[PDB]
Amino acid sequence: CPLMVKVLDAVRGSPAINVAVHVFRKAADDTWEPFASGKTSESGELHGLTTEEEFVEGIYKVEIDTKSYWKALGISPFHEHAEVVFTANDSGPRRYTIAALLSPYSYSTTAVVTN
Amino acid sequence: CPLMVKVLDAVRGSPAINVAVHVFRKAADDTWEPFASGKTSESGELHGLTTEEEFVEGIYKVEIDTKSYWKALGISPFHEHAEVVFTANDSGPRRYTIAALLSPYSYSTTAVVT
Amino acid sequence: CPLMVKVLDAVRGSPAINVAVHVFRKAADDTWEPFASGKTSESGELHGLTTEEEFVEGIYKVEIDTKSYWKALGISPFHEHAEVVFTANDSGPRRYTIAALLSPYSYSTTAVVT
Amino acid sequence: CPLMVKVLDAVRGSPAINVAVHVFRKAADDTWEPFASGKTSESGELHGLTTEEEFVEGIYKVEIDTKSYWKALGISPFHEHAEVVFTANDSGPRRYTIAALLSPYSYSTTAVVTN
Ligand SMILES: Oc1c(Cl)cc(-c2ccc(Cl)c(Cl)c2Cl)cc1Cl
Ligand SMILES: Oc1c(Cl)cc(-c2ccc(Cl)c(Cl)c2Cl)cc1Cl
Repeated sequence: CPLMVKVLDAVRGSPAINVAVHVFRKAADDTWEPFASGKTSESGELHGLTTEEEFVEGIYKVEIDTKSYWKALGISPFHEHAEVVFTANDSGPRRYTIAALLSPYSYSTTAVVTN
Repeated sequence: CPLMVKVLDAVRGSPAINVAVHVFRKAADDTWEPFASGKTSESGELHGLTTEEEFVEGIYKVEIDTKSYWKALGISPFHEHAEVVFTANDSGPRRYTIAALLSPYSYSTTAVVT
Repeated sequence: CPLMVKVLDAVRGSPAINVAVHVFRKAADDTWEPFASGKTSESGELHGLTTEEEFVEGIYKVEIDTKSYWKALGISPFHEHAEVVFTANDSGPRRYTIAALLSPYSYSTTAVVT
Repeated sequence: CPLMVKVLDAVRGSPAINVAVHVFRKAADDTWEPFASGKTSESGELHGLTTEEEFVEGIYKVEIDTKSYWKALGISPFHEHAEVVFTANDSGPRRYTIAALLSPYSYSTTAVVTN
């Protein structure tokens, strides 16, 4: 599992459950093509987005649909979504964990990259 | 000044200076049009991006070129850039401050709307 | 102004106003002595805590009463307060800005030393 | 396992390994008494600090020795340590995960609290 997303809710002190996540890969022309998508589980995690074989070198965008999340909670948040754009696997296969911490007007994102 | 950006460096404990910032507005056809751009100053701030007249309701993207910033410091960064996408909503008089706190493998962004 | 505190509210996207802040210096015998205190202003800032003459090298603790802040907003917080403990080091002319970004179950603090 | 600590390094994009963590409990007089201590593992996690039986209601302070961590890496950091002070178990036993994200001049801490 080379690409994992973990999302926490800083207002409730809990995992952010059912957050939609879309991943895109920058194509040979500089259009973002859809790559994978999913929703966080009860633990706020999203696994199984892709495989080592499919997860080739490139620039990827992970888009976390934070707006829908906060709206469903009755909070009107600032951001449309949180997005994380990174070059992946440019010197060999790595495992990427993209973690995000969400508040209505703020989010933080961190990457843990393992060999 | 309806839109201000402030960028801090969490590694050195200093403003992030000379960081390129590009602002885009979403156009009618799903597409991002250049709207404003600048480089953060010595205090890590960027002002005078736009005016109240010009800054109408819409979806905006603030793109902070964090990669070049870290590269200049000889530190290999994770992100291609930091992006902040938000709807400017205009109901009442509103100043938007977009602040980013930069680390090589992490960033945080917060909006202060006053 | 050698020491400044700024507190932001990540839930409402606003300065955190009227937040009590207490600053302590570590004394000779391992113990924390009151040093300065105040309440953040309408811009979520606290200035004039101390002077250059008084702010000597030492270990300082900045305690931000985040609990009362959230309680006033009817939101149950996790932390008793936020604490920031650092050595003031004085080598060269230095202003310390301590910024805190508050959420009910999380906070971030960063230091800007310029 | 009612109290867990997870520590990440935002400079290296990796878990923060071998970070010393001391936990204190506020005593019947308002002195912090030592409660538990340990070091983060290779995954940046610290488990087994305490048991449900021992982890009674009270105010706890988790102190993360960030200074030693950064010094061992040749970075001179700002903070002496990161500390998280919270009331625990005041309406029944909960499981607490204290997560911290470390940079030389900044850290963030979040709590995930589960039933
Ligand atoms: O800011 C944070 C961010 Cl963005 C993520 C985490 C975090 C907490 C628990 C886990 Cl298990 C992981 Cl992977 C992360 Cl990255 C913790 C903090 Cl304090
Ligand atoms: O995480 C933070 C972020 Cl994203 C921003 C700031 C911050 C520091 C100084 C200033 Cl002047 C401002 Cl407006 C901000 Cl929002 C402080 C922290 Cl701790």
